[PDB]
Amino acid sequence: ESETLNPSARIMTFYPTMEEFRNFSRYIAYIESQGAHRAGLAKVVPPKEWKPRASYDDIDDLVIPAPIQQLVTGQSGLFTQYNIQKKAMTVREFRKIANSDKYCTPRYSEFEELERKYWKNLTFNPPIYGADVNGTLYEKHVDEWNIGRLRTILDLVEKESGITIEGVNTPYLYFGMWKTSFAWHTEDMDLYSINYLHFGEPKSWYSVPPEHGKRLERLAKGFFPGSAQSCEAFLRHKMTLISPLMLKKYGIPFDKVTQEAGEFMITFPYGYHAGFNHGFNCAESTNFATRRWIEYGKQAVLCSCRKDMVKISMDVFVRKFQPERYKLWKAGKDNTVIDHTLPTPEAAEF
Ligand SMILES: O=C(O)C[C@H](C(=O)O)[C@H](O)C(=O)O
Ligand code: NI
Ligand SMILES: [Zn+2]
Repeated sequence: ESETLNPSARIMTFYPTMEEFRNFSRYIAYIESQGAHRAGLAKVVPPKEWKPRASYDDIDDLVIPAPIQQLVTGQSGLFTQYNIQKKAMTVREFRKIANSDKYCTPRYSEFEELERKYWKNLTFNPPIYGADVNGTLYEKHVDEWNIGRLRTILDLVEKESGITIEGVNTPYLYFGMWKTSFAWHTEDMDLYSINYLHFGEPKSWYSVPPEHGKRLERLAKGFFPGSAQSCEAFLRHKMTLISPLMLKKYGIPFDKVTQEAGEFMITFPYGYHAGFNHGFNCAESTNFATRRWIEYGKQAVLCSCRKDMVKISMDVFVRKFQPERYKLWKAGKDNTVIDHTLPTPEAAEF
């Protein structure tokens, strides 16, 4: 029944009306009822009515505390990205560096051309990424799809323990320029993410279906054996870049999509994704959960080498939503197997 919908696990695009846009968890349950999650990634275009902020002229003086210079080493479609932290700078400062002739977007015809240039010049002229900036660009009273307060069950983490994990249950802002990259990864604890591109040049995405995620890992282990030996989940370091031709070459299924200013992307539990920014832009993101995520959370394979320290205690979730399995789970005898094609239970309404 669920296998029926989006059997090609292709990236789907949604155009919710305002009535649908109002309830966040509801619409997530909906797009999953349509099989959107099978691609690991979905685009959601909000109603033209809606805007999260009246004007982005207010922000040239906002500080980016920890700009990141992205050095990329590799060849033949395989790369490792090293971060070099630069001194703080303002949005105005960043935009100036971004739009400069040294760092700006090259001229091109079709998207495929910008993409080939990206994979050709990835290792040259290392760009700067205004990344992991704590903050939101939502106006205080915007009640729809507010990344600052989506009100999903991920809230049980702060609610129960007071713990906040930056960018995960709090928002992050990402200022990009041409050729700035995000490496292949799933979210921490294999959560969902929501990504809103406030303004600027597009952000292009690659994605691998969760049902084929393990195959991408096998490949990654094979190409980076030293990293594989030192960490059980080295892709969580977010340093590993792998071109579409390489995936194609080794039969890893994947899809592409380009995100325009004013568009949302949703990534789904155990959805590997990666991509790059086209030029100067600004994106806001955080993680979130649904009931379906819980099993992913329980089974998430985490970074063992301490480079990624994000760890959420699953105990509250299993107690509250899997009471019949708590004893079993707590005693390590819970061998539930995950079906990546099933939608979250909240979609029973649909
Ligand atoms: O850019 C990154 O380093 C992570 C990325 C982002 O937040 O832009 C993430 O893929 C996501 O959107 O969930
Ligand atoms: Ni991500
Ligand atoms: Zn690690």
